[PDB]
Formats: sequence, C-alpha cells, structure tokens
Amino acid sequence: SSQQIYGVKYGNVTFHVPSNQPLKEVLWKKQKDKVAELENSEFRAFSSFKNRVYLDTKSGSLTIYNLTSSDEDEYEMESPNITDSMKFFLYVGES
Repeated sequence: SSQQIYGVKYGNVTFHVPSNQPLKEVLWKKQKDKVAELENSEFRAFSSFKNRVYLDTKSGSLTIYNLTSSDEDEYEMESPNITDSMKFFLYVGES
C-alpha cells in the first residue's frame, strides 16, 4: 500500500521504508522527475534536491529539507530488495 506524509514549508520530513533488509540500492522519484538514488554505497540526488535532501543509508528512508509548495506531490521509491515500488505522498503546509 501507499503512505502519506505531513510536511511544512521551510521544514523537514522523512519517508520511512519498510525494508526488512538494509536497502543497498534505493531510488526515490517525484512525479515525472527524479529526487534521489542510492547505489554502490554512494548516495546522490538529482537536479538540486541534493542540496535539500537527506537520504538514509540503512532502510532507504528519504528525508527532505526545506519544503515548498511544489514539494506537495506524490513521491515514489524503488529498490531491488523492495517488492516493487512504493508511493509516499507528501503534503506541504504552512504550520
């Protein structure tokens, strides 16, 4: 199933992943774009998210930083160990 998260402009949020096994290769996406991607023990974001993201190196959980009105979108993660792919919805609020 999917999950929704509650965020706030200029705030932080984390997208927990039920990965029984340490996610070695994770890939987070946002709509028709790319957010972050973990592989070869190396984490890296896309576009300019790298300067506003904090992807974990264990469960593959992703922690965004400094949210905006555009951050309020349905994110989707992908992992080899994962069953297929999850969709963690993000909601940006004022407070």
